[PDB]
Amino acid sequence: TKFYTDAVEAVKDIPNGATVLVGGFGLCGIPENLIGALLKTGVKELTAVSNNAGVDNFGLGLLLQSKQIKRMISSYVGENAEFERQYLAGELEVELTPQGTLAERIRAGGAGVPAFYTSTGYGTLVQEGGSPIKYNKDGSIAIASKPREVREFNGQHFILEEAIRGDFALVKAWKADQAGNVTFRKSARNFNLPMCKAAETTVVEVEEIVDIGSFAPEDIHIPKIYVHRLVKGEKYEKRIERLSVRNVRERIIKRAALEFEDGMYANLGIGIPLLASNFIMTVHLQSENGILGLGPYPLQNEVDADLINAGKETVTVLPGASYFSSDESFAMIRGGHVNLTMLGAMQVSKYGDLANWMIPGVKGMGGAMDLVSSAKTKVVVTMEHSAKGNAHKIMEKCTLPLTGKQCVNRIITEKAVFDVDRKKGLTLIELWEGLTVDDIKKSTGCDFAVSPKLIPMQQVT
Amino acid sequence: TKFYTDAVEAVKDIPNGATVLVGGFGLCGIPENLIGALLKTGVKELTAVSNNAGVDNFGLGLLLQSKQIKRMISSYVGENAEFERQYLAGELEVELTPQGTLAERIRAGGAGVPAFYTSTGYGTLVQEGGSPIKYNKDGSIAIASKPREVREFNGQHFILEEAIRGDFALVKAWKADQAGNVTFRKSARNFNLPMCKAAETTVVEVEEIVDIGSFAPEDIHIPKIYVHRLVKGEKYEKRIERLSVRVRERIIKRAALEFEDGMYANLGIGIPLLASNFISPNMTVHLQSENGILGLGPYPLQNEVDADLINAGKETVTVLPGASYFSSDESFAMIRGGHVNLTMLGAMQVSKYGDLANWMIPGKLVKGMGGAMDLVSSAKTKVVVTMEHSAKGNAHKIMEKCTLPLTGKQCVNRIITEKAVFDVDRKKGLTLIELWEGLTVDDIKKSTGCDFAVSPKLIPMQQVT
Ligand SMILES: [Cl-]
Repeated sequence: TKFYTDAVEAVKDIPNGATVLVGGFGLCGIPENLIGALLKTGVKELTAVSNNAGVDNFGLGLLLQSKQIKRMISSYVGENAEFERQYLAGELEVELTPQGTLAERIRAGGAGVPAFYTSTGYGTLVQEGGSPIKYNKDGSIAIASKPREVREFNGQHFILEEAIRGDFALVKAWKADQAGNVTFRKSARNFNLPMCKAAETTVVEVEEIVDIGSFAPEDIHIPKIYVHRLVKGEKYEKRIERLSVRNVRERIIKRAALEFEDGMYANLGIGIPLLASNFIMTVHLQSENGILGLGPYPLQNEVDADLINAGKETVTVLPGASYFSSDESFAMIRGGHVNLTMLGAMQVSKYGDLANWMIPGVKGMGGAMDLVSSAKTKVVVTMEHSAKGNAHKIMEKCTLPLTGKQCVNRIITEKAVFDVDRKKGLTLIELWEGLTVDDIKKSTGCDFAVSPKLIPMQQVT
Repeated sequence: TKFYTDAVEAVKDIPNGATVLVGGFGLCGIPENLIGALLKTGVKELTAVSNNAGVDNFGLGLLLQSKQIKRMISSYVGENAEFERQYLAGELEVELTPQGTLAERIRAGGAGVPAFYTSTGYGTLVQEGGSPIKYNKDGSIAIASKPREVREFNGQHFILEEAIRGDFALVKAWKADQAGNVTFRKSARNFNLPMCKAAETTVVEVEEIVDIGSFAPEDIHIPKIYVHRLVKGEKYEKRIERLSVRVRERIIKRAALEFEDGMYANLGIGIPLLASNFISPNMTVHLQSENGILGLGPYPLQNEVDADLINAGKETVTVLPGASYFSSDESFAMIRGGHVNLTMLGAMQVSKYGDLANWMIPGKLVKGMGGAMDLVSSAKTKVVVTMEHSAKGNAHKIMEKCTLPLTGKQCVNRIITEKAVFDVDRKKGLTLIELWEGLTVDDIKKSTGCDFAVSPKLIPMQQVT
């Protein structure tokens, strides 16, 4: 490891057109000093591999403001208006990549694995290709995504994804020792850790340099072999994107709450599912940005920029919580270790296809495709029954882009609960009291079985 | 996590024929109490996925003695004569699996990845098929391995490997908290960590159970989500397989000059490791160990000996300041990714274009390849062979084509013997660059099984000071 005092000296040899991996999830664990140094060098035409686009004026957004980025590879690019303008104008190329795929592709690039198979994205636009990566200024398509190859293993379909490597990685960490060993704080680890292993030249900024021996050797998150250049960051702003401090929907929330079992591991999406946790039993909440054991929103003095949920909100953790990297988080999710994934949806098909990431009128799929990728995890959709004008949301075939094929196991609406089977279809198992089966029939765009043991829809006390 | 007070209760439902992942590297980080519990249940016809099989009379070796294992999936037999015997005799099935492949296939099994590509094993019996899985009584092959698919990426050839999962995993860890989070000590982590993630039911034995809060949340090695059953081990013997307590010299003193300041190196048993003793205090070289250590130091004094800290040769070792520990999947990610600068190792044969044979002699040496196929798998890592020039009877070790099974094709960059140093080009062959003083080129021609170029700048063989 070579130590630098001046962040610019550490990045001055990045050539124009370089591929650069940039750590962070939202504004959590972003290499703000190294980004600042690139603003000074003015290096341009970059391909940035970055999970998100920061915000307009921070993180990766700063490099968009200066027009130093040509292309991005990312999983979710919302909350950045500059990004949107450039992309729509044909000034920016963008490959939206499932978050778990992004993490594993980066890992593969550090591990000597050129390609691997994953369930994530099978049956979606990721597999099919053809999505706009770049527009022209007149609104025509300049560059479209390529398909992914499909192969069956053990009776299930998977797609082939290839390793990502960079010329450089810009990584944020918490502490380094004088040998160059590095550690990460709370949920700021995320993509920083795997990105440390996947570039020709890795540049790490830390908040503090400590004596050799300050770490237990077992608790070094990134060994020095991966840390080519190290700089102590001059300034840390501790910016917080979303400061979070402590009837149709309530009906859904109060039924969704009854899906929780004692000892359960769950991942809860933004909105109704997370609100359902307030009504919970020991239930361990997982966060795809690398947390197990999420707790309630903080009191003001518990607020910490290094600890957010997947919705980018400030959060807390409970006793016996753990933190881990984005590649590890999605290994946990893709391997079916989470018992229950609960999420919102725009549409669900008769056999359990899910559309919940794109409305043709673009932000990216985030971790949604990974979350529904394993048959071992129960996937429960919580949504209002029908859209505007009693337009069907549950129907024969989705009309909106798929998150996953045949992946939903249960649907909870304000009117009904359905069990879903890939081969057998839908079964109505609960019915909001007062409603009839014919009411459900009129608000549902496909047939369903009615359970002999049908009951009024349950509500958490 | 479900907690148990009796190890047998934790494992009573393993059925005959089950596939069981078993933690450990030699005798380091082995689940000795869970192995004891299986001795009591008598479960049989197992397929045991484990790097090694302990020693004859400890670790997984105990389950070979009791004939409870049908097939081993392993990287190296090591110093277990009974393992070696049962395999050669046709009593035991063994899939000799490159150690980094083993580790990655297990990781894949926990991570939702059914298959992936690796260069490890390309151009060898692993890729080609024909690795003996079961022998006949007469030494012919009853069951041969099947070929692995080959695919080219980025101008290099790779092979397809498939995920490994178990019905059960038997894992040794150091501490668990009352929530079921688990940590590992020193180099006892090895395969235990990825095996935790890759079975239908994971059973972890620990030395201590501690309060929730005993761990920093950043420093939990295996989060509780992976730990289905937890027991505190009743007995820990802290056994040590190999107590190492603090012309060949010519090879060692030349090999010592391969070291550069700042270098990361992986040094094989024997000559390469002995060369590290001649590294100047003015130079910084960091030694990596494939069982999950970075920063190996000298052999320990008695009071420094620790059963949780051994090198790849299974010798008790120490570490230097600023060392780190990591799992076997991470260790081989480090190696296959080309992060190590120098791999130095011995060989039985090397071809003129850099093919290496160092793992098998049909009907004689059948212990496995360990991590050697992985260690020579990256074009970013320099590979130096250190070996005696000729074999018994002046039989050639350097030749046009190896006669023994390959560890790797066109992977060696330099050969150091007591007589010569050769640079190796995969297209142009060998160039004699140094010659031991007193020897002539004809001396080399007589003791070498192929032709070679002689450098215009040939110098006498150098020796470290
Ligand atoms: Cl070994």
